[PDB]
Amino acid sequence: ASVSARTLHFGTSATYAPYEFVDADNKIVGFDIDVANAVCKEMQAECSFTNQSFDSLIPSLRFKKFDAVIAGMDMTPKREQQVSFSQPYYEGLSAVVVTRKGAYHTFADLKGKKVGLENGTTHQRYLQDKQQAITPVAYDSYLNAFTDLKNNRLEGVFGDVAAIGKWLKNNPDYAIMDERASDPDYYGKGLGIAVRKDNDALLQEINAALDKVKASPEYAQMQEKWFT
Amino acid sequence: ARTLHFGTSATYAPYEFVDADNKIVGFDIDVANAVCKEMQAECSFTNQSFDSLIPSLRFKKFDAVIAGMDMTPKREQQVSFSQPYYEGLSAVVVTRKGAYHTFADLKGKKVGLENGTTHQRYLQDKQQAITPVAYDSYLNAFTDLKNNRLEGVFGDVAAIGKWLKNNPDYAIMDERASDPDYYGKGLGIAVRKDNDALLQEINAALDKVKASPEYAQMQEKWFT
Ligand SMILES: NC(=[NH2+])NCCC[C@H](N)C(=O)O
Ligand SMILES: NC(=[NH2+])NCCC[C@H](N)C(=O)O
Ligand SMILES: [Zn+2]
Ligand SMILES: [Zn+2]
Ligand SMILES: [Zn+2]
Ligand SMILES: [Zn+2]
Ligand SMILES: [Zn+2]
Ligand SMILES: [Zn+2]
Repeated sequence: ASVSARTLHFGTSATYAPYEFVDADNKIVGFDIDVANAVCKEMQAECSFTNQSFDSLIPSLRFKKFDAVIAGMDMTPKREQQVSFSQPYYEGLSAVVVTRKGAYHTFADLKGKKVGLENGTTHQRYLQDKQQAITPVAYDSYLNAFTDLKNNRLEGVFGDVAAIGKWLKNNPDYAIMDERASDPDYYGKGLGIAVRKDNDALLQEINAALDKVKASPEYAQMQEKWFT
Repeated sequence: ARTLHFGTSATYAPYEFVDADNKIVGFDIDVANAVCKEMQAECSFTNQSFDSLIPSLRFKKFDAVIAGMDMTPKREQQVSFSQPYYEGLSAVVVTRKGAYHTFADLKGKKVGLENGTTHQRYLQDKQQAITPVAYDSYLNAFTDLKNNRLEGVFGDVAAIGKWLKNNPDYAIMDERASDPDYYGKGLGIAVRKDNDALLQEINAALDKVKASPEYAQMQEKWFT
């Protein structure tokens, strides 16, 4: 007596092209969206997305506001204490600073300067722990961070290379800084889909679906589309 | 520190084949090597006919098998498979260009394939008016086709497509087979049923490999 296909409710933060972002007609799109839709199709489910701040996603997941989270989210040990992750669906990569082109080369060069980043991220934890001479400025959206960079309120913005690279396409006055951050205490954990801790049946359905999606020519094409 | 011994059948470009330097190469070779790297293991290959791989795996001749092998129900009774590492796709016949259009047109004719394959079982069960000619090796089947001893060779679209690139007198037949009862299961790495510790390591390795940009590049190398 069901009157619709099962619907899997995903939480995300659509501030982060090419992983997830909002297009011209206010629709959520990106690599993660294509992945989640493909997973839902394998599960014979419809997909629903809720867009909210990145730092609120794990808490809302735990509060049962949605079934799963996909948001370019590294499977860190800290997050693994709070949620259950799927198998990695994509690799965790190196973090970069974007600054005015030629203005900074290294983290040392940023001594005493303001660098914007997102609340709740690997990037925030890395800068706070390992680059204490730099002032981290927390935002609930990389979009506000970029605005503040362009208005000279910040000297840099620190995030995933794909996201920064994407932003740079429309901002040639800026450049990825030479020194990158790769510390494996912070970086290199794969991207995962998160579910609540006591939700193994759903998690294993998601894993079984990812096994299939990741073996598909379409999944190679998703990477080609979003990461080239 | 460790070696993983794979059994394969290097008769099936681009999955696995012998190149002009007498070395075994291909998509499956790259995948198995990547799996071995994640497991911090050396990679070793044994080359033998496709229909002997599973009996040999059970006999403990090697640890695993990778050979563009579909994960069929009949095989799962005999061995354990990893998660899929590539999709099982459509099967096609190659013939002299324009000579045949449908399986119906091949009535009472000889069509080559490897023994023990999905393609064999589909022909025998679904195209009984066609004579199956079972080979140990696709290489020999192709040779017979060029020598007019067969009317067609029946196999996976990538392998047939790859052979075609150097044989322009031939063509993929109009009617293709993708019957879900024989095709579409997905390719697996096979291990022995009582070797679940090894199976779990390979699955954990594949989880990482399949999440990698390198694995997308592998497909772009071998399938485009
Ligand atoms: N949708 C987003 N805003 N994602 C931000 C992710 C940043 C980084 N990859 C992390 O795991 O913390
Ligand atoms: N290495 C080979 N000769 N592989 C043949 C595979 C043919 C077919 N995909 C099967 O599973 O039966
Ligand atoms: Zn729900
Ligand atoms: Zn749109
Ligand atoms: Zn917040
Ligand atoms: Zn798994
Ligand atoms: Zn061995
Ligand atoms: Zn034989």
